[PDB]
Amino acid sequence: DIVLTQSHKFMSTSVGDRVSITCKASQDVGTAVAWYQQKPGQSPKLLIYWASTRHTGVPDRFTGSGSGTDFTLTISNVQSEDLADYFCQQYSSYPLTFGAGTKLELKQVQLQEPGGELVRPGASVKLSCKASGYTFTSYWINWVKQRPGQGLEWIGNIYPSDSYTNYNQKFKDKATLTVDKSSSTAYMQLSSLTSEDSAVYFCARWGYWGQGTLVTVS
Repeated sequence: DIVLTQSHKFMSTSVGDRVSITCKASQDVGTAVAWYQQKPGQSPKLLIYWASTRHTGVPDRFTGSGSGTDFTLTISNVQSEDLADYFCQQYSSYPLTFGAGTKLELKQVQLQEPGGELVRPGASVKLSCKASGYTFTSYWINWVKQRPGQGLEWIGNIYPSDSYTNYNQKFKDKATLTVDKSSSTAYMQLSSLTSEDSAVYFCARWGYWGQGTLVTVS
């Protein structure tokens, strides 16, 4: 299990400043690291992959660097829209892991973002993730859990084309992944739910996260 440790939980900065967010793997992850930005009530947005390749769209301001065990995301001239949560991810080996995050703050209305369902302890739910606009079978689909206040946990993934599946052994007897090529819909079933299972569950594909669904157990 590869642990990713992020420097600080909170980093105060001010417009115009240079900031450096660091992440250290507890093992060599080579150059297989990505950085994500997350604004409140929003799905993570990809900023950098392969430790230093800026993703289409991302502004110059962002630079990634690092190799093997120390990684650094640097925002040159910080801007307002840069205030957000930043996450590093390792995809060298399974299970996929993430850093706890770094909220970058300084020194509005949220309604049903996302929406979900409230279920009962011991209950079981099956979430849908409908795809559109691309060949559903050619891309792996991941499921990530996000309890408020904490980081992201990779549950597992599945290759639509042949339903090949990988599970984080932590969720081995909780989750079950399936797909329906027929309608371009991936599904995930969580069983024997408990208070700890309350969170936002995202399905994601390389470079595009779903909006997630909130599951609440009470």
